[PDB]
Amino acid sequence: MAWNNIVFYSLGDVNSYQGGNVVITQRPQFITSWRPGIATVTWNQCNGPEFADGSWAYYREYIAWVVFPKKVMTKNGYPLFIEVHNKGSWSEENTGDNDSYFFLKGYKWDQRAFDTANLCQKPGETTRLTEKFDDIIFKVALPADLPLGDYSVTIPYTSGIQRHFASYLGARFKIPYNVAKTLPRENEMLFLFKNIG
Ligand SMILES: COc1ccc(O[C@@H]2O[C@H](CO)[C@H](O[C@H]3O[C@H](CO)[C@H](O)[C@H](O)[C@H]3O)[C@H](O)[C@H]2O)cc1
Repeated sequence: MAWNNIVFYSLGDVNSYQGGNVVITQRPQFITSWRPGIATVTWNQCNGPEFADGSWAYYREYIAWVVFPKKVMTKNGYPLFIEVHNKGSWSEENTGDNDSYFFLKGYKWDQRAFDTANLCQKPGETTRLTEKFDDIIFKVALPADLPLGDYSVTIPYTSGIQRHFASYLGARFKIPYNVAKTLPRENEMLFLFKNIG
């Protein structure tokens, strides 16, 4: 019987961007950099073997994801609008979604392999991801009615790699956008600024 195992390895690190003194007519800008490191399984869908013992062939399809909010609320209830300025080589998909950007990079497909492998790691299991992907540059638009004062806004987002192992050549699977949208947002960028006059 044909099988497909798909596992999402999630990266999770914290960083900050200090925007300094800002006026509502200006657009602060920050860069989201892909940070190789320890990833945690946060989702899977499997109906195949859990381990490949090196004696039989399977096929690999890997797709990196970044799911980033289009709007983030301040603690006092004002929207900050996140706008993509430079997506690099990323594929920007499902553009009609009102709440989140979906950036994908499918970099391996239809690759036959016999290497021993953990084909269906469980949520909570970890592994090192050494792959590097392109930066994404964002700009922020502040609402003109934003009250003056100090702002600290946590911008949570998801980044990670979907690994799909299959028993057959030509296998394709993309995590549904409605599932990707709700994957845990384990990365955080803390955006600090002061709205002045
Ligand atoms: C055998 O003929 C092929 C024609 C075109 C192909 O396209 C490649 O498919 C890959 C499948 O994993 C991968 O596409 C995935 O990722 C894209 C984002 O980078 C996008 O989301 C696609 O919808 C997704 O399927 C490569 O990027 C394509 O160039 C493969 C074989």
